[PDB]
Amino acid sequence: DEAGITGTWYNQLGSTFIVTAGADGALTGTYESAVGNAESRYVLTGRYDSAPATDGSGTALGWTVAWKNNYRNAHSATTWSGQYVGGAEARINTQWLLTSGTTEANAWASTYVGHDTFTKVK
Amino acid sequence: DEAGITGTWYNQLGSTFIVTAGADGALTGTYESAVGNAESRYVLTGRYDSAPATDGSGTALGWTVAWKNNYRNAHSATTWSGQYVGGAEARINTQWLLTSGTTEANAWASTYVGHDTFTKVK
Amino acid sequence: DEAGITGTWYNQLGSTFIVTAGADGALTGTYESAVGNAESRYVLTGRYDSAPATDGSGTALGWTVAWKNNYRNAHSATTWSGQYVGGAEARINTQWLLTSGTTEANAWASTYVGHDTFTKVK
Amino acid sequence: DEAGITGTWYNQLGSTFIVTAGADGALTGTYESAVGNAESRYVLTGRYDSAPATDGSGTALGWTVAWKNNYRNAHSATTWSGQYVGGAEARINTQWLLTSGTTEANAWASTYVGHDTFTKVK
Ligand SMILES: [C-]#N
Ligand SMILES: [C-]#N
Repeated sequence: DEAGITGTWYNQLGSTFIVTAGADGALTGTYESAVGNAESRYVLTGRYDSAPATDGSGTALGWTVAWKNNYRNAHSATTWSGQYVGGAEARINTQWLLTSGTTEANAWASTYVGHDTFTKVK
Repeated sequence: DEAGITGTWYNQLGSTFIVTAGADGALTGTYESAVGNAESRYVLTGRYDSAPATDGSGTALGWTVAWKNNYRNAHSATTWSGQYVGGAEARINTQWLLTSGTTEANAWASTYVGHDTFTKVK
Repeated sequence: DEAGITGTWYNQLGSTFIVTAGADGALTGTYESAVGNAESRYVLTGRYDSAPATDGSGTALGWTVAWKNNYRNAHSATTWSGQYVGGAEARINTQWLLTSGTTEANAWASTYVGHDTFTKVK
Repeated sequence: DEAGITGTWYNQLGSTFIVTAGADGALTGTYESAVGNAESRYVLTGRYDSAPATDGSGTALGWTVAWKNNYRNAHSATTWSGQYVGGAEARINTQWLLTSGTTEANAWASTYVGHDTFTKVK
C-alpha cells in the first residue's frame, strides 16, 4: 500500500495531508488544518503496516503533528490512528487525540478526541 | 525540553520507550510492549512542541508505533498523545489509540483507547 | 429539544435507538445494535441539557447501554457522548466508549472507541 | 456486585460519585465535580452488567451526567465507561467523554477524553 498511501489526502473539514510512505513503514509529510489555531504546513511523521493481512483487512497506520511551525505555536499535538482502505474510492478512516500543554490543575481537560475521514478528492 | 524528553521511559504496564528529541521537534526511537501481540523493539516516530509555554504548562507531544518488526506483525498501530511534565519526578502523561486493520464489517471495533503514564524509573 | 430528541433514531451501522426525553433532562429507551455480540433490545438511560445555549449551539447529551438482556450477556457497556443538532435534517453526532469486563492483565485492552451519527430516516 | 457498587466513590481529582445499583442493572445517583464549570450535585443515570463473568473479570458499567442543575448549566455532558473491580481495594476504572454543545464550525473540538479511577476512600 506504499503506492496507495503516498500522495495528497483531504478530510471532511477541508484539511490537506501530504504523505510519503517508505518501504520500511515510514510516514513523512506535511499537514495543513482548515480549522483551529493553525496556519500553513506542519511536519508530520508516523508509521504504517507495510505487510498487511491479505484477507481484505485495511492497513493500520498513524501519525503525529506538533502544532508549531515558523508562523504559529498552538502548544499542542494531534495523533491520528486509523486504517487505509484501498479500491475505487480509497479512504483513510482515523480517530485522533489532540493534547494541549496544560498546568497540572487543567490536565483533566488536556485532550480532545475526534474522527477524520481522508479521501483522494475534494 | 529536548534534554528532559531524550532517554528511557517505563509505563505502568512495564513497557520501555527509548526516544531522542531533536532540536527541530522530531521524536525517534523504539518501543517494547510488556503486553499484547508484541515482542522485542518496534520503530517509533513522533513530534513534540520544542518551544512550550513558560507558564509551567507541560510540553505537548505524540508518537506512533506500527506493530511490525522482523519477529511479528500484529496488523495494528498505536498513537500516544500527551504532555511531558518536568521537575523532580518527570512524567509523560498519555492517552493512546490502537487501531487494527479490519474488514469494513468489523471496522466499528477497529480501535482501542487507553492511557499510559511514563516515568524515568521502575 | 424534548420534542426534537424523543423518538426513533438510526445510525450508519443500521442500529435503532428509541428514546424519550423528559422535561427534567432524563433519557430512557432501548437500543438495538445491528453489529457485535447483541440481539433484540437493551435498556438505555442517559441525560441531556434541557436548557441549551440560544446561539445555534447543539444540545449536549449521553446515554449508556449494558449489553445484558434476557437473550445474551456480552459483559460490556457502551456510553455515547455527543450533541443533538436540530433543523430540517436533525442529527445526533456521538463518540462512544465500549468497555468489556476483563482480568487485570487484559485491562489495557478493555475499551473500544468509535463514532456513530444518528438520523431520523434510513 | 449490586452491593459492591452501591455507595460513595471518590476519584483522583477529589470528585464525589454517589450511586445505587439496582437488581435490574440500573445505576442512579449524583455526581459532584471538584473541577471545571460545575458546583454542587448533578443527577446521573447509567447501567451495569448485573450478571458478570465468574472468571475474575471486572463488571462492565457506564453512566452519564448532563452538567445542568439549579445552580449552573455548562451545556455539556460526560459519560464514564469502565469496569468495577471488587476486593480489599475495590476500584471503578473508567474512561470518559465530555461533549459540549457547539456550533457546526466548532464541532471538531466538541469532545474531551480522559480517565478517572474511583476508590471507596480519599
Ligand atoms: C478552551 N475552551
Ligand atoms: C477480541 N478481539
